[PDB]
Amino acid sequence: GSVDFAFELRKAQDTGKIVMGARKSIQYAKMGGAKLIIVARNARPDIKEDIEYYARLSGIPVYEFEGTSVELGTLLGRPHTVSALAVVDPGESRILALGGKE
Repeated sequence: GSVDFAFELRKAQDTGKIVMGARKSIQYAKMGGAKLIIVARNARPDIKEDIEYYARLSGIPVYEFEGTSVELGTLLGRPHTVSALAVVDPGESRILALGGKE
């Protein structure tokens, strides 16, 4: 009960729509309209700079995951080191609060 990233993220997965991967997420940044896009801090700069820029120009709010892709994969349930995840539809989740306020 303290704007828990994990709770909101799994809740978004349950009562929303979350894209998990890296290249797939870039496509949403390029020409999509995802409410929030999250990228792991320990993700490859090629991936991060590409997504962060593409999303930013599209006006898609990016959030930096406080961890590595391995931890991210473990949290969501992707046993392939998920580099980036797109919170396209958060739903009940207010995870966008972390990546949608400045």
